[PDB]
This record gives sequence, structure tokens and C-alpha cells, in this order.
Amino acid sequence: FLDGIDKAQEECEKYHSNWRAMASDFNLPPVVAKEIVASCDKCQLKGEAMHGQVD
Ligand SMILES: [Cd+2]
Repeated sequence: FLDGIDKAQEECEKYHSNWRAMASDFNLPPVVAKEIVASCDKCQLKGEAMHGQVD
């Protein structure tokens, strides 16, 4: 667990949902990369939700 992880949160928007690219830049295992997404409130839900075009 590296503190620099806090800096990654600031650029989380820059990497968007591409956690794989962020892991390569910080060289961290999917555990921390997925967790950073798991903490962001915007990337927590995938796409929108149950609201969309459905018939
Ligand atoms: Cd985010």
C-alpha cells in the first residue's frame, strides 16, 4: 500500500475506468487499482444504472 495512491486518486478522472493503465503507471497489483475505483464515487457504478432504453 503506497501513499502515492492518494495522488492516483487525483488523476483517476484522467484514467477514467481504465484501471489497467493506471496500474501500469503506478506498477500496483489489480488489488489497489480496483480499490481506487471502488473508492471513487463516480466510477463506483458502471455506466448509468437501470435507467435506459429497455423494451
Ligand atoms: Cd474516478
